[PDB]
Amino acid sequence: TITVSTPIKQIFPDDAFAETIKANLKKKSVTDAVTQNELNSIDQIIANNSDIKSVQGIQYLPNVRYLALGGNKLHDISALKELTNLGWLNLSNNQLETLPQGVFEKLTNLTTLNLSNNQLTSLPQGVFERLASLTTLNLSNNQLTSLPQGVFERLTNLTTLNLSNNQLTSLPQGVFERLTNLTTLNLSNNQLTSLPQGVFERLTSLHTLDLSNNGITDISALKNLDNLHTLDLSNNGITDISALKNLDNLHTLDLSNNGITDISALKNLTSLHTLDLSNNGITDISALKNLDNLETLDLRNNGI
Repeated sequence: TITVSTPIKQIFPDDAFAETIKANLKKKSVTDAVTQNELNSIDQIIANNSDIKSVQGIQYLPNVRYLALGGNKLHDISALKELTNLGWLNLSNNQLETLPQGVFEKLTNLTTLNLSNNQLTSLPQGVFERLASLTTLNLSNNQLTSLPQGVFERLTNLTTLNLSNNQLTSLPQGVFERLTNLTTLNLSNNQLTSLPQGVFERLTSLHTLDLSNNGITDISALKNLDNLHTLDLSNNGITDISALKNLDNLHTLDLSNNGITDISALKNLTSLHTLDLSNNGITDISALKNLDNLETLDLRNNGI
C-alpha cells in the first residue's frame, strides 16, 4: 500500500509500465498522483508486446487477477510475488533465466501459467508447490535440461503441461505421478532417449501425448496408456512398436521418421483414423487390412 498519493511514474519506474498503468486508470499523465483506492481498482492488465522492462510497482495492485505480459523485456518477476489474486499470468517471450524459489508461493489461485519462450535454465525445488489451482502450465521453448523430483507433485488440477522444445535429457521416475487430471502432455523437441518405464502410468486422463523429435528408442512406457487418443512419436529412433498394441482408443498416431519395419502391432488399433508411417522401413502392410476407419494414411519413403 501507498499511504499518500504518489505520482504514477514514481510507483512504476519503468516508462512503458507507467504508461500502461496510466492508460489503465485513464489518467492524463504519468506525473498524475494516484491513490491506493485507484490502484485497488486495477483487476486486469493487458500489456503484451509493450517494451516493459520492469513491473516494479505492481506489488501495489492487490487486486490484479489477469496479467498479460508476454513479449516484453522482463528479466525479473519478483514483484509479482504479492499478487495473491492472480488467476491468469502470461510471461511468455520475456528474458527470464531463473525464477526465485518463492516467487509463486502466494499465487494459490493461479489457473494458467505461461512461461514459455523464456530462457529458463532451471526450476527451483518447490517453485510450483502452492499452485493447487493450476490447470495449464506452459514451460515450452526454454533451456531446461532436468527437472527436480517433485516439481509437479502438487499440481493435481493440471490438464495441460507443455515442456516441448527444451533440452530435457531425462525425466525423473515419478515426475508426473500425481497429474491424474492431465489430458495433454507435450514433450516434443527435447533430448529424451530412455524413459522410466512407469513415467506415464498414472496419467489416467491423458488424451494427447507428443514425444516427437527426441531420440526415443524404447516405448515400453506407453504400454498401458489405453486412454490415449493422439500420440505423436515422429522423428525418434523407434524400431519395435509392440508396446502400442493395446492402445485401442488411439485415433491419431504419427510414427513417421523412425526405423520401423514390422507394423503387426497396429492390427487391433481399430479406432485409428489418422496414421503416418512415412520414412520408415516398412514393406508389409497387411496389418492395415484390419483398420476399418483410416481416413489419412502416409506410407511414403518406405521399402514400398
